Formats: sequence, C-alpha cells, structure tokens
Amino acid sequence: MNTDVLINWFESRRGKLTYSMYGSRNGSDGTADCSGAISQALKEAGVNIVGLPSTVTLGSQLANNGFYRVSKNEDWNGQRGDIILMSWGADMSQSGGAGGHVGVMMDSVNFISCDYSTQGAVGQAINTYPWNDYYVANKPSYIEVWRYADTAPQTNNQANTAVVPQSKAYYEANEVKYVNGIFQIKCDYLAPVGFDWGENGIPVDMVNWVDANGNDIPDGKSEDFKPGMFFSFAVNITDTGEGGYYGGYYYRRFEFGQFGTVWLSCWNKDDLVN
Ligand code: NA
Repeated sequence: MNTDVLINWFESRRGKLTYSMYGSRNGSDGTADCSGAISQALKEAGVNIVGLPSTVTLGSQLANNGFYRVSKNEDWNGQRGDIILMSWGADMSQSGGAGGHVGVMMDSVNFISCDYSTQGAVGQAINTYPWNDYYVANKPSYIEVWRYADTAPQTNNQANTAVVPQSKAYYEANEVKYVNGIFQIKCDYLAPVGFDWGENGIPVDMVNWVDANGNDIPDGKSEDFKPGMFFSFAVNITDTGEGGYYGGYYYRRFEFGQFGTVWLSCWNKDDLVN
C-alpha cells in the first residue's frame, strides 16, 4: 500500500469532482461517491480491492488485503492512511446509501473524503476537515478505523502459530478484563494485530491455569486471574470450521459455548489446545 498515492488521489481532485451515488462512483465521469472514491484510491495505491464496494462490504475487503481495525467506536491515535468507515446505524451492515460514509486520515489530525458536506456543489466533493470536528458535526453512531499491516507480505495470511513457532501450546494473558459479563483474556500471540474484546476475548472460565513453564496448576476463581498469568486449553470449545483473513494473518472462528464466537490466529482446534 502506497500511502502517498492514496492521499494524493483525493488531494489532486479538490475542485474537480461532484458528489453522486448515481454515476460512475469513482470519478471517471467527473462524479464519485464516498465508497467509490476510496475504492478507486486504494486500487491506485496498490490494494487489490475488487470492484467498487459500498461501505457495507469494504471492511471485509480491507481485512482480506492486510488491514486490521485499530478502533471500533473508540478514540485512537490517528495516522496517515487510516481508513475510517462510519454508520448512522449500529455497525456497517446498516450503512447503505446515505447511512454510511468513509474517508482517510492524511495525518494524525486531518480527514479527507468524497462527501456531501458542500451539498453537491459542482467540483466540491473532496473536502478536508480535522477529524475531531467532523465527528462532532456529523455524529455517526458507529465508526471503525482500518490500518494496513506493513508485515502483511511476510506473514502472508498464515496463522500466527506458523508465523511465530512455539513448541508448547500454552499462552500468556496480556490483559484480563471483565467484558460482557465475564472475565476475558487478551492474548497477543493469538490475536497479534487489531485485537477487539468482542472478537478475540477468551473466557477465563474456559481456560486451564498453568505456570510460566506450562505446568498444569489448580484453576482459581475467574476474578483472581491476572495479567501476566499463563493458560492452556484442555468439549464446550467448538471449532466452527470457519476461517478468515485479517491484518495479514489467518484467524479461525471458535465458539465457547453460549459465550459466543472467538477468533484466534491458529489453524484449528488441534493447533489451539493441549
Ligand atoms: Na490448571
């Protein structure tokens, strides 16, 4: 991904595009919409976007092309090339038409996009604002921010268990947090980029406590499991058989009983467990 090319696509078209969801979408007829513009810029920047996705499907294409989420409806440390998807529904599945927007950070402060902020004035589709001001003005109910993993050619859409081999199937808890009514683990080895508690958090109640050398120890209460403690996996852990790409890695979708789905960067349940 050539970030200079991505941002120059927008900067070079200030004064030269008109906003429309009904024309070429990508500026080839002098008109573009938000998602056609970013898709075209991303292609020109060397990202293999197929067609001209909407805001409903762009995230999935970014995940398959080495990007990961740095924010889901949170504050974050902005950097040039971050791609912001936003909705006026609960997530991007509800972002069709005027319900969705997308643009790109030029730097830690300024956001550029093809938008309706100039009410469709001729030539005036490409607009730049400080993100903090754009957000308070436009008030989307959901935002997600995508960032390219520069390691994506090297990790090559492999499971992190293959990228970073370890002989022992046990893991460290980097963070332990009460989320959605249960104590859960953030394990950086299993979720190496773009961790999200909802997508990647591991229920403490479904792990086996082990010492720093992987030796089985007695399982304490879940509210007593701490960051820097270790764990392994010994029947209510289900491999759904569904895989996906994200941030240049393979992830596998598990289900932890009624606690729901957990995506982890290993090939399958046999790679995960002891
Ligand atoms: Na144990």
